[PDB]
Order: sequence, then structure tokens, then C-alpha cells
Amino acid sequence: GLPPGPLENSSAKLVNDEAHPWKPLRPGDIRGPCPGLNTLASHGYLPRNGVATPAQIINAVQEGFNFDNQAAIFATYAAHLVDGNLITDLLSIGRKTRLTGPDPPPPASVGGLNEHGTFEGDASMTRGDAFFGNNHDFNETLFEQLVDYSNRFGGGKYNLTVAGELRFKRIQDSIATNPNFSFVDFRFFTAYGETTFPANLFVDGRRDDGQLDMDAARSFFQFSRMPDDFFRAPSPRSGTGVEVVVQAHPMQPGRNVGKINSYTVDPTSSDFSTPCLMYEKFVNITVKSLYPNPTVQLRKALNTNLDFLFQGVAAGCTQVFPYGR
Ligand code: HEM
Ligand SMILES: *[C@@H]1O[C@H](CO)[C@@H](O)[C@H](O)[C@H]1NC(C)=O
Ligand SMILES: *[C@@H]1O[C@H](CO)[C@@H](O)[C@H](O)[C@H]1NC(C)=O
Ligand SMILES: *[C@@H]1O[C@H](CO)[C@@H](O)[C@H](O)[C@H]1NC(C)=O
Ligand SMILES: *[C@@H]1O[C@H](CO)[C@@H](O)[C@H](O)[C@H]1NC(C)=O
Ligand SMILES: *[C@@H]1O[C@H](CO)[C@@H](O)[C@H](O)[C@H]1NC(C)=O
Ligand SMILES: [Cl-]
Ligand SMILES: [Mg+2]
Repeated sequence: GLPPGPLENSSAKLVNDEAHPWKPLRPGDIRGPCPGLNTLASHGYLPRNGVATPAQIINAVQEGFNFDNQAAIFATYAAHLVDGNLITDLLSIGRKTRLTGPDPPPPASVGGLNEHGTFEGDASMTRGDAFFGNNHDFNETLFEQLVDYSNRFGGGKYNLTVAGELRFKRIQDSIATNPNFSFVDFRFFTAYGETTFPANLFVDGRRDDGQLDMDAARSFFQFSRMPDDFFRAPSPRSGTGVEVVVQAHPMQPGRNVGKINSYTVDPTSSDFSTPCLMYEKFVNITVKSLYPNPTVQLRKALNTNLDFLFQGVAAGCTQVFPYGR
């Protein structure tokens, strides 16, 4: 199917409703590193087993949280290109699963959102770096640090000021302890945007005040559960206020170089001054390296999904064509 369009009616409304009750996980149900998608699956906005099509994902993030259409399209097709099965049109929101169907040849992994270094990456707020053994499960110690930062910088609530301080703390902790820490290109962008999402999308839409309480935060981050009577945001949004987060502690993209405390700036990386380069490298390097010489049906599926990806790219960038026109 085609990428869904924007919501026809984007008002705040009850999304924890009779048709979308929270249910616990059944054996085989998949949850991953994204509390948004996890919550949508656990309320039946997505299939409850955590395997979905790109169209299902885009519809769910819009309907359940009022995620904006362009952001939804870019994120979903990016994730699907690197982590999903392009023939079956299925993506796991967590671990690799036989439920996404017969795999393409190596080097494509079809690893789901749990695949480290494609979409998922280091210095997540409530998930540990892959180097430490688990990049997807809720981590209580890290959440308690989020609570502490909310107490210190947000009067007990999570807001953009808290995001700015916590984003930097997690980067500095990974620099100090993860000798494989990578913070370039696609991850450099998503790591900043994601810190705004709890303030923009987990705050009840009747308030929309950017101040997320810790009971709601835990419900989403740990239990994939909307608060009782949760209303979605009152208009479409994703990363608004990311400038506040960056401004708090501006960083350059880089990586540790096989040792702790060796953060080395990467001049080949995109940064916020070159957003089109982030798109071009994602396609020319990341996607192309997974599918260097695709067969007929895969080449077609790649080109279709790459066209959809480009719909999510901000105006002013030129589309690139790794497999011709
Ligand atoms: C539109 C499709 C979406 C996809 C494919 C997606 C995928 C992901 C992935 C792979 C991560 C892991 C990045 C990392 O920390 O390593 C992530 C993080 C995150 N996503 Fe999503 N996401 C989407 C939409 C949303 C929405 C709508 C929300 C909120 C309603 C949300 C909230 C978050 C948050 C808070 C994190 C950071 C978790 C943390 O650092 O502890 N995402 N997302
Ligand atoms: C849009 O949705 C809101 C909340 O569900 C509702 O009050 C309003 O009547 C809707 N608008 C239309 C034109 O149906
Ligand atoms: C280490 O970093 C490289 C990229 O620099 C990545 O491919 C690899 O998966 C990382 N592994 C872990 C466990 O962090
Ligand atoms: C959670 O994160 C902490 C702090 O980085 C880490 O020491 C711990 O091993 C992680 N995992 C669990 C299961 O607590
Ligand atoms: C975060 O909350 C604190 C305490 O209420 C406040 O000083 C700060 O201005 C807030 N920041 C935002 C962006 O709301
Ligand atoms: C991506 O590849 C296209 C040719 O298909 C080229 O014009 C463009 O400059 C490349 N961009 C990067 C960042 O490599
Ligand atoms: Cl929209
Ligand atoms: Mg991560």
C-alpha cells in the first residue's frame, strides 16, 4: 500500500478507549526499543504481536499519538528499509523473527528494530547501549536517572530542559564507558529528536504543556501502557523543541575509537547543518550496503520504498537513486 496521508481530523481525543485496551504480552509478542510503537502494539493500534506493515505503523502513530505525517513516513520507511522485509512488507518492532517471512540474502539482516547500528543506537534514555548486552529492554536504573534529571531540571516533570541535560549525560556516560560508542549520521539526528517525544507526545493532549509526569512516563517507557483516560496530542507533531535540547549542550558527530574516552569527531558525518546529506548517506551507503546487487523483485521493492522514504524528506533535498530510475 501507499503511505497513508495526514489525519482528516487531528483534534485531541481519547485514545485509551474501548476499542484499544491495554493487554499484557502473550508468548511470542514482540516489543522493542521504541516506547511509542510498543504502546501502540499493546493497545492494538498495531498488531499485538509487534509485527506490522509500514502503512499500519504510519496509521497507528498518527491515530494513537498524533505523530505528524512527514515524520511518520520518514521514520517508518527508514526503519523498514534497514530492518524490515521488503518482499513481505513486514517489520518487527523488536527482535528478529521468522514472522517477517523468508529472508533476503546477506548482508541484509532483516533484524527488526532491535538491530543495532541501523536505526537503533547508543545513548538511549531508558535502554542500554548494545555493547552492554541489551539495547531494547526497559532499564530501571536508567529510568531512575531520568526521574532524577526530571527532579533536578523539570520540577519533577520531564520537559525540554530535562531532555537537554539528560541527552548530554547519556552521551558523556557512553563516551566514558562504551569503547564502541557511535554517534554519527542517522543516530546523531534521531538521538536528539527522540528526547522531545515524551514532552510532545506522551503529555495528555488536553494539557499539551510539555510537562510529562513520572507516573505517565513509567507507564509508557516500562509497560507500553497509556494512562487511564489518555488523550492524544491536540495537533500533529514530532520533534518540536529539539533546538532547545541541542542548544543546551551542542555536540559534534563522532565515535569512540576502540577505547573509552576517545571521542573523535567524524567530518564525513552529516550534522544539523547538512540534513540532506543525512538522507543521501542513508540511501547511498546504509541501504545500498545491505542490498548491493538485488535481484529483480527486491530491486523493485527497494525502489518503491525509497520513493516513499523521499516523501518524508523535508523540502529542498534532491532524491537519490542507488538502483537507477
Ligand atoms: C513512526 C515510526 C517510529 C519508528 C519506526 C520508531 C523507532 C524507534 C527506534 C528504533 C528507536 C530506538 C532508538 C534508540 O534509542 O536507540 C526509537 C526510540 C524512541 N521512540 Fe520511536 N519510532 C517511531 C515513532 C515514535 C513515536 C510516535 C513515539 C512517541 C509517541 C516514539 C517515541 C520514542 C522514544 C521516546 C524513543 C527513545 C527511547 C529511549 O531513548 O529510551 N517513537 N524509536
Ligand atoms: C473531530 O474530532 C473531535 C474529537 O473526536 C470531534 O469533537 C469533532 O466533532 C470532530 N470533527 C468532525 C468534523 O467530525
Ligand atoms: C560496534 O560499532 C560498530 C560500528 O562502529 C557496529 O557495527 C557494531 O555493531 C557495534 N557493536 C556493539 C555491540 O556496539
Ligand atoms: C541497566 O543500566 C545500568 C546502568 O548503565 C547497567 O549497569 C545495568 O547492567 C543495566 N541492566 C540491568 C538489567 O539493570
Ligand atoms: C522545565 O521545568 C522547569 C521547572 O518547572 C522550568 O524551570 C523550565 O523552564 C521547564 N522547561 C520547559 C521547556 O518547559
Ligand atoms: C548519492 O549517489 C548519487 C548518485 O546516485 C550522487 O549524485 C550523490 O552525490 C550521492 N551522495 C552521497 C552523499 O554520496
Ligand atoms: Cl501530519
Ligand atoms: Mg538505543
